[PDB]
Amino acid sequence: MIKEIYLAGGSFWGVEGYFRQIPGVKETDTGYANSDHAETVKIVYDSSVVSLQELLAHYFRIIDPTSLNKQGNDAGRQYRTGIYYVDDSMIKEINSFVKFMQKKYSRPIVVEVEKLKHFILAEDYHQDYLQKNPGGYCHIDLTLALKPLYDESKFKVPSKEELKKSLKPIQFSVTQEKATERPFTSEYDKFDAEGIYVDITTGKPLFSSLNKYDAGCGWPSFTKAITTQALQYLEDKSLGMNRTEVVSKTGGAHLGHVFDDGPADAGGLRYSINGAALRFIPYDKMEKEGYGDYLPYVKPTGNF
Amino acid sequence: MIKEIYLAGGSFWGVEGYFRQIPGVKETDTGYANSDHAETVKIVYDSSVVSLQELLAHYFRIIDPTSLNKQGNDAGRQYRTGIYYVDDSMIKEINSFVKFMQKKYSRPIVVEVEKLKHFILAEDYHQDYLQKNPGGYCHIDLTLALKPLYDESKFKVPSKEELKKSLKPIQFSVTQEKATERPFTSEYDKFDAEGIYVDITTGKPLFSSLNKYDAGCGWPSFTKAITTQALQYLEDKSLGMNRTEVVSKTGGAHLGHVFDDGPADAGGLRYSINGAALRFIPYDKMEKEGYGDYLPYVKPTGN
Repeated sequence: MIKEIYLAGGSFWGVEGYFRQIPGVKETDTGYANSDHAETVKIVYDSSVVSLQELLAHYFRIIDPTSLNKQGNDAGRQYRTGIYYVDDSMIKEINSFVKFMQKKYSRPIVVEVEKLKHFILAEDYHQDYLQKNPGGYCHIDLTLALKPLYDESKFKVPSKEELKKSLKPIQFSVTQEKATERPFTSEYDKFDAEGIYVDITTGKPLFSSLNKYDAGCGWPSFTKAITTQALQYLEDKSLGMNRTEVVSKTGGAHLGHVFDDGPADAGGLRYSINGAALRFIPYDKMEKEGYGDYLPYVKPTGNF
Repeated sequence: MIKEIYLAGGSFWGVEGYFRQIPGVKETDTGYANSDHAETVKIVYDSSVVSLQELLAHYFRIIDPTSLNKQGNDAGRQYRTGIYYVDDSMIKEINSFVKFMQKKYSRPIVVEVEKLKHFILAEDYHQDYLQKNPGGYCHIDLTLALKPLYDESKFKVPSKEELKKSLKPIQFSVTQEKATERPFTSEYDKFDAEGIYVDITTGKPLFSSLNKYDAGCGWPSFTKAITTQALQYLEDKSLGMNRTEVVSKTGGAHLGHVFDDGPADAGGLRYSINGAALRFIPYDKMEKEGYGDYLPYVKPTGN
């Protein structure tokens, strides 16, 4: 579904410049929200591509959530940090994520969470400012939007030969030879436990149990990727058809195919992925195995 | 807020060609919805500009809601009429509007209302087909999108001199001389009855009571126009400020100004309109006075 969220993180020039580079974002607008108005960027996005969880993850990545009325050298009430909603269904998701982020800070997070009550659209001069004036001021490092959102230092790919002895034949065949496991053979087919599905070759998270559903086609099926940085798409005319191949962006390993016959309310996308290409990690064991940053993708309104 | 609705009304080439011309529509996509799929167009729109009511009004305008599995010369299950939702909050509005339209047809309406279950995006060939291929087939008259949605024959404009005898001085001043009534002086300021507000010079509907709220600035305030065909906007550098002037599209009469400090949940627009420029018509008398087509704009549910 198309959704919208309002984020105030300092000078909206950099904030818009960052989020405009993120997949799933369909429209950005700079303005003044909630006199002493905060500089805010309106974010219109497709939840089937990028989740609210990832958007808030990006948001906290480019701000100091412990700083009051000041981001970088820009000080004042117009630079206060805040997350403003127009959709009341987002309230528990937003609150849970802030509580989630608090666990990473000794100092109390001062990002305000309020219902958007006014949003005054800025002049065309301020709209796509850094696009019109590339030499413009920008505290945020815009190149970060094209860089990993999470620590991927541990998700490096082994060579061809390590994988051949480490993986089972079906695992190597699927990931390294674009093979396809036979339907209903994977343990992850009829499976609904809470947790994340990880790249069996690199350990990088690819899918969440929250997006998993029964397509009845015999393969693990998902409505979306866990992040916008997980997958890459390739034209595939194999077997005399026209299909899109799904591959790990980091790994490069073959995962499966993505179709357009998924549940329409979830975006209409069906990610058909071989179970052999995935390693399931239970929610309870996620934090201990180093996947603490991916908890909100499993439980958007989870207890933190 | 940005919202989306799915409409199946025959060959999606014409359906998309029509709705792409309607203000508030931000994105259109042709595809196959709910094997036996119906030809459907995905409509992404801004509810602050165009309401679901107007969109459904346009939809019924370009289709035969009594015809089963056939629109024009296109026959088959892929041409069946239907309205598909992904937002459950729209269900009662859609159902109410279909019941509303039934009163205009002797034969039963066969347009199906279902929750969207699948939507398969059509190839780029079928996307903006009539835009790429202007000689393409199209049952719908696309010029209708640039023509009045409702009968505007009774909304004729008098010349200045008739209005000079018909209107009160303050009504003439506001509408014909761009004057501004003093704050809190209009009866429509503190006013909350259900109905529509029409152009005092033409009788054409401009605003709905459902979109009315108290801005506390002393003037009748609205979050949006009743239709996309009601208002026209003009740059106004009056009084050394930067403002947008609101004028009747049909009349041309001055109504007021539109600001961006409105309630954000309603779209963030504040339409500040002089009460002197408006004539209020109660919901109970709307149908009797010939405004039966504008009922869903007041009461989206219940019809």
